[PDB]
Amino acid sequence: SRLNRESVIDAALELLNETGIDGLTTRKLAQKLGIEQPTLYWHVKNKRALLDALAVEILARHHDYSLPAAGESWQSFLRNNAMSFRRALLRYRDGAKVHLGTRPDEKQYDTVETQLRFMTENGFSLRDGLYAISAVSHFTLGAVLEQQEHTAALTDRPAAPDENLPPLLREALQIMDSDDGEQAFLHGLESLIRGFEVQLTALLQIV
Amino acid sequence: SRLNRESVIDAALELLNETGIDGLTTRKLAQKLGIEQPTLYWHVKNKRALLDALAVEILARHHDYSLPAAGESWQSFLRNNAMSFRRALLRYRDGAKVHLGTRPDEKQYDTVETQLRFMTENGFSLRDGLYAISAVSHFTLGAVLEQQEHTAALTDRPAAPDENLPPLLREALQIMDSDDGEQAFLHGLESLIRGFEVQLTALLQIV
Ligand SMILES: CN(C)[C@@H]1C(O)=C(C(N)=O)C(=O)[C@@]2(O)C(O)=C3C(=O)c4c(O)ccc(Cl)c4[C@@](C)(O)[C@H]3C[C@@H]12
Ligand SMILES: CN(C)[C@@H]1C(O)=C(C(N)=O)C(=O)[C@@]2(O)C(O)=C3C(=O)c4c(O)ccc(Cl)c4[C@@](C)(O)[C@H]3C[C@@H]12
Ligand SMILES: [Cl-]
Ligand SMILES: [Cl-]
Ligand SMILES: [Cl-]
Ligand SMILES: [Cl-]
Ligand SMILES: [Cl-]
Ligand SMILES: [Cl-]
Ligand code: NI
Ligand code: NI
Repeated sequence: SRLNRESVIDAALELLNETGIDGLTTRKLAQKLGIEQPTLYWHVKNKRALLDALAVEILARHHDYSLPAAGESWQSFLRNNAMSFRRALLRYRDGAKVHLGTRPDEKQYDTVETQLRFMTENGFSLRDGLYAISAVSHFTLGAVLEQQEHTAALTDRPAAPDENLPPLLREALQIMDSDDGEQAFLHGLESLIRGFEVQLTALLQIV
Repeated sequence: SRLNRESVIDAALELLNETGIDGLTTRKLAQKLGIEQPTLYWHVKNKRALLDALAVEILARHHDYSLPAAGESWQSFLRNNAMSFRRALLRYRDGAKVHLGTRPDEKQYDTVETQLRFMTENGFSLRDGLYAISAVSHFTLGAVLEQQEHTAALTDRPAAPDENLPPLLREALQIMDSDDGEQAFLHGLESLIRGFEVQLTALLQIV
């Protein structure tokens, strides 16, 4: 196989879809690529370095809404950015777990600087803007992680007795399982944005 | 060692603090307890069953604010409940990762039924109430997971060059690292609650 960076990342992503993050080993990546391990080591020093790389590439390839359009409202940008982030995390098995614990890579520096600058231009202090942005990121990841781990653990876990369930919980579980979490996610996103908006527009009023 | 359920859970929790969730094996739990594996197997069939159990016990022991006080506002309850959930998740190394993908256990059924009933009593439809509650849970877990995995991965990961950082990102990173994520978390929580409140009070107005 070719072993440029781009090839290795392709094979690692496919492998991730087949095995999830705990099955994503250096030994299995070597087998997928048709090489011995010492050969892989020249290219990929360890699991951490691979995962860091994957975290960036997943967004570089599938996170299309990383920047505000010309004249777009801050509220609209957060909306579009959260939905793009969610789609990119959901594209790969354990995608959100691959993101977790990263911080912006050099390759994302200008992107992430512009996001923060754009909030300050719309009235936010840096710290308030950052808190808004972070809250969107946290909420989005928590929702995707719950969905994805729920899915992967509902194989190991046997049944769920619809018999001794109390009535609202029974109904809540039907609701929750009726889609991919998308509606719950979108409803929450709107709440979060409006909340911010109240905060910003208050200024020094007690609110 | 004694091998009642409570003992096994104690030793598993200590082990979790020492090794994190990926180091929490059946073989190491046997060593900690001074027994052979076949002995442990009689008591604990697999890693999944152990983790499910841990997820419940962590909350049973440290999540004190699971129910509304007498006459407490819905907004106040969500606030107190989110802060209690966060504290309980943060008490153990990888605690939030141990929660992830679970769903309410029989032992929590009445607790979780009362939470949902209490929201419907305050004006929420069941589905709106559930969405609010879920958004709090998701946001809380995302914040705790980012904190905790950031911490555990900032050992494997070498430095972060304060040199070529753009100015707002440099400052945002100083801000973020200034505490445990608590302030960012609390600020976001308030936004989320106010958002809900706008939604509820709108009824059928366009809002
Ligand atoms: C999902 N969205 C809000 C953000 C986004 O669109 C990103 C992107 N590359 O386009 C991010 O890197 C983000 O998805 C992302 O991952 C960010 C993030 O990790 C982060 C951390 O950990 C620490 C400090 C900062 Cl300043 C950031 C931060 C704010 O830049 C966020 C940005 C989000
Ligand atoms: C953090 N807090 C909001 C909740 C809470 O206090 C719980 C608790 N046992 O006291 C939960 O189990 C929760 O922390 C928790 O874990 C819940 C949760 O997993 C969940 C899932 O997965 C599916 C359906 C339902 Cl109806 C629930 C659910 C709403 O009951 C939540 C409740 C939250
Ligand atoms: Cl080739
Ligand atoms: Cl090559
Ligand atoms: Cl500029
Ligand atoms: Cl003993
Ligand atoms: Cl015993
Ligand atoms: Cl009742
Ligand atoms: Ni991130
Ligand atoms: Ni849960």
